Amino acid sequence: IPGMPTVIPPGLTREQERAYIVQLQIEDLTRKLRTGDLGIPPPSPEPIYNSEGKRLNTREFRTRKKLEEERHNLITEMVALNPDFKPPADYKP
Repeated sequence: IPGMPTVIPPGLTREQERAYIVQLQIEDLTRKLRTGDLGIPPPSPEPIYNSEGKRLNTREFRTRKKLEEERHNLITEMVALNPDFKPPADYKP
């Protein structure tokens, strides 16, 4: 079983159709940042530390940094796609 598909609702225009999927991904990236331990497994670069020997780059750190980046780019894409869309307060164009 390949898994559950993502379904774009019918009757939408082409623009609204790209908007839907981008908006659905934004909500999805936000949900991951707001919930769950991202330290969990989904590759491993050289470790990096502060002055106390505490590791700075972990799965949890790199992943979160990565999702935050992706969410930011998506929000940027949405703005180009939807002039009437207003980015969240935390957004910084």
